[PDB]
Amino acid sequence: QWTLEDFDIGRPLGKGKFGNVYLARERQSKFILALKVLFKTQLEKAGVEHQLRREVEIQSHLRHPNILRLYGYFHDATRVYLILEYAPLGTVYRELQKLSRFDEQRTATYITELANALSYCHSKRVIHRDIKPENLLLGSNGELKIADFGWSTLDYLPPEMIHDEKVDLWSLGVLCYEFLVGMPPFEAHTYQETYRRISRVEFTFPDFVTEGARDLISRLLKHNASQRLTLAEVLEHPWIKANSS
Ligand SMILES: CCCCNC(=O)c1cccc(NC(=O)CCCCCNc2ncnc3[nH]cnc23)c1
Repeated sequence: QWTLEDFDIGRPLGKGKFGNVYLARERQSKFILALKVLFKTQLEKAGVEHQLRREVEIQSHLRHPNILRLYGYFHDATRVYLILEYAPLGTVYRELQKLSRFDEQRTATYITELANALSYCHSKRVIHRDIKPENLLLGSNGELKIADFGWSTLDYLPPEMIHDEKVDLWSLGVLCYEFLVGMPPFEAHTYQETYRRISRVEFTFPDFVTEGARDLISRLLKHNASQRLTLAEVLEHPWIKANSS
């Protein structure tokens, strides 16, 4: 039975779609966490109030080092509060912008962590949609954490979304490419060109992308969703094996 006065509120972490997220301390435990505040009126205007309840119910049963932990949740009358794990090292997107690109070791390790988290949920009959780098947070140990509401931008959508269990495989291909190159593979100057690139699966590798990486990405980025390299096969990939930590 959590209440708002059980928490001391610190700095805002960022503005979002339905509200704000803050650094916070639970008063009894002195534990550092993130409190996500979502306004009910905005959820009602979008018509996602029931969707959020079902989402939060799923996440409350998910316990994996590479999925952001939901410790609990509560409401008052106008706001919905989510008690979330705090990630001290920020987003993977920000890390990518700072370095411009990741090396093979970091890329393979992130993909392994993603595949592990998605495989864990698969055994619990839980599926994920598209994955964005801004929704991947980094813990103190340098481990990636999936932090979104996709448990059940055009640049990250598969051809079928422009769909069921195989969306996340396309996402892994896009992310692996972006981690190594610094930009998503279907990046274009217009919406129409970006749409065409995705639908026709038209992407190219710069010269610095190694053959092992190219093989992994090409097996992932297929129009035929059922023929995409699966989570088990990704973890078993020669390039992943050789480069993951
Ligand atoms: C899909 C729609 C629902 C909602 N999400 C939101 O409305 C929403 C509300 C507030 C913020 C955001 N996201 C953002 O503003 C993304 C920017 C990143 C902020 C840093 N966030 C965190 N840094 C470290 N540890 C954490 N644990 C949980 N979050 C964090 C999103």
